[PDB]
Amino acid sequence: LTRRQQIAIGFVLVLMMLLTRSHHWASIHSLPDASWAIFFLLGVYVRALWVVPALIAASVVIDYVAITWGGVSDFCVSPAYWLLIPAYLALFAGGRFYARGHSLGLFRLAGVALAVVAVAQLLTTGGFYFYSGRFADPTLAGLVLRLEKYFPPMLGTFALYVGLAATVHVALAAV
Ligand code: B12
Ligand SMILES: CCCCCCCCCO[C@@H]1O[C@H](CO)[C@@H](O)[C@H](O)[C@H]1O
Ligand SMILES: CCCCCCCCCO[C@@H]1O[C@H](CO)[C@@H](O)[C@H](O)[C@H]1O
Ligand SMILES: CCCCCCCCCO[C@@H]1O[C@H](CO)[C@@H](O)[C@H](O)[C@H]1O
Ligand SMILES: CCCCCCCCCO[C@@H]1O[C@H](CO)[C@@H](O)[C@H](O)[C@H]1O
Ligand SMILES: CCCCCCCCCO[C@@H]1O[C@H](CO)[C@@H](O)[C@H](O)[C@H]1O
Repeated sequence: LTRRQQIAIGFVLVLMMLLTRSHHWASIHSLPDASWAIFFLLGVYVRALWVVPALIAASVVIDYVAITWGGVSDFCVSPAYWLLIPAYLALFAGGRFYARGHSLGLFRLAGVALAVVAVAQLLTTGGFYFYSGRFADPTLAGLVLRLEKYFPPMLGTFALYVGLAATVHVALAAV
């Protein structure tokens, strides 16, 4: 890939974040947050390590703007916010791990996705419940009710985007 193709890819990833990080799952009007799939897909495909911290930086300034200027609720922003970072890293590591084996991969992909997203969900949903300070008496039961509610739609968002990456790749492979 030329420098130009790299810049193009870079901008399309930042733009995707820009356009989707205000929706955790799909609505009639809007695309859901591509962020979790992106970090996973960076794990799968992109060797350069520096891209991950760069794309984290982008996510953070995007959230700040969305809320400061874009009129988006700041409900979700709290001391627990930084727990996004280990979730992003877990997803990236997930994609690295999936690429290591099977260097056919599909039923293996599903199992890897479910596990790696579950780690991200614990860190984020669990981080928020336990450390946002918006919950006076957080319990294990309470944690699990919330994982049960949020995991399916956020997993579906992830599978939407990773699904498409897969079908793009298999296509391009033929081509
Ligand atoms: C709603 C929401 C939003 C809304 C804004 C808030 C709002 N509109 O109230 C939107 C979509 C705008 C939003 C945006 C963001 N969000 Co938000 N958001 C959520 C969500 C889905 C719920 C908030 C919540 O927990 N409220 C607290 C109460 C109301 O809900 P609860 O604790 O679960 O309890 C109630 C429900 O379970 C309800 N209930 C029980 N059963 C049932 C059944 C039904 C049918 C219903 C409807 C309700 C219901 O009753 C309970 C009352 O005790 C959570 C999901 C999650 N927790 O994983 C993320 C979450 C809080 N958001 C998060 C983040 C980070 C963001 C962003 C800052 C960036 C991002 N995309 O990651 C952006 C904003 C910046 C930007 N735009 O660029 C993270 C926080 C991560 C962390 N702290 O480490 C979370 C935890 C998502 C995640 N798993 O990553 N978000
Ligand atoms: C939003 C704008 C996007 C900017 C993208 C252009 C810069 C690309 C840098 O190249 C990357 O540098 C790695 C460093 O380790 C190398 O391994 C490898 O050459 C490549 O992956
Ligand atoms: C959302 C992240 C998107 C990044 C896509 C650009 C990186 C290009 C990937 O190059 C190589 O391509 C082969 C087939 O495409 C892969 O098998 C290989 O593992 C990968 O390293
Ligand atoms: C701010 C985020 C920037 C993200 C931009 C990612 C650019 C893609 C990385 O470069 C390319 O990666 C392929 C797989 O590693 C290599 O096949 C190719 O030779 C290399 O040039
Ligand atoms: C059930 C999921 C558990 C997640 C593991 C908790 C990590 C350590 C707890 O410290 C947390 O560290 C974050 C950054 O270091 C801060 O954002 C947060 O305020 C702080 O309390
Ligand atoms: C039966 C398997 C063992 C469950 C693990 C023990 C922790 C407490 C369980 O939390 C509860 O789990 C229910 C399903 O088990 C959910 O429907 C409910 O919303 C949730 O709050």
